[PDB]
Amino acid sequence: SMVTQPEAVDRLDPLLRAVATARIDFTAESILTIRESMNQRRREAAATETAAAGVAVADDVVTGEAGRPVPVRIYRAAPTPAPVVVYCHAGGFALGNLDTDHRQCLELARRARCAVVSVDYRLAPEHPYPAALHDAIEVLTWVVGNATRLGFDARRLAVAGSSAGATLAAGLAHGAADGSLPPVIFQLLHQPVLDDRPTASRSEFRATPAFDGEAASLMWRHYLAGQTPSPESVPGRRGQLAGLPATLITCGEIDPFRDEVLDYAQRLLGAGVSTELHIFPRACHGFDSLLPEWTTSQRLFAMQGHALADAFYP
Repeated sequence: SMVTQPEAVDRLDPLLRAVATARIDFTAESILTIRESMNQRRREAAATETAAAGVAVADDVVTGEAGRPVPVRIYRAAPTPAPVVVYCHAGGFALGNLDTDHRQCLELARRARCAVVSVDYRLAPEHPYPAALHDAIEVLTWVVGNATRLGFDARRLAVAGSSAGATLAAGLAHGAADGSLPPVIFQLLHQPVLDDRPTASRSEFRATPAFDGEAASLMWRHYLAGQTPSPESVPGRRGQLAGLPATLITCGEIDPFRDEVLDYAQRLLGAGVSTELHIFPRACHGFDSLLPEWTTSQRLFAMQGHALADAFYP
């Protein structure tokens, strides 16, 4: 009841305030209930979105050695061979599927003139770290290994994500930098989850609408499942950032993840990584999902499109 009532709503744009009316509950029991309602709503909305965008969409599977595939959704908005982004959706490692960030994927493909391969990674708490990261790696390897047949330019591979999906994208970026994975020329990290260690903004925004600091604590617990955090599970704990791909990193200011975003951006810059950073005013976590037509959400999409397009078409 009162626990669900959100804090800091006065600090949000009135248009966003009208829809950001509830805190999330990120307990395991609540996660099950959210999956059902969120997935039903997003399935319904995704078809309308595809009809409007004019971006070709195809669902496929990357089937693994052990006999179950990782599903993918492939978005194509450029002729073969197209530069390609491997994308991981939001959802705090516990929620979502190919419909969750469908709008974001459509916007990236169209505006950056590229292909996007969105990863339907396995979810916590049932499949904690490193399951989703393994799935993302599997998809990235498949994208590159099959680039000719799929119509991709493997020399122009970017990684991208939102929130917990950006955590996974940052893992792919690290694998490319350390030579464990094929080269990656750009990473796009929208409102990324980066650090299990508490920050001032996590405490300040303990109870903001949509996502908050209390949920962030539960999120890390479900994902780690008792494993000790390390730079491999927690990108913000990586000491040396030199050699990571050029980065676009973005976040709303009324967001528990804001400070870890700022810390990470300063460290990327300090390490000599070319970094574009934006903090969007009067916006909470998930602003572009809550109100995708809002001028601020549109400015985010346009910014992302230009960042990728400049990387892909210098």
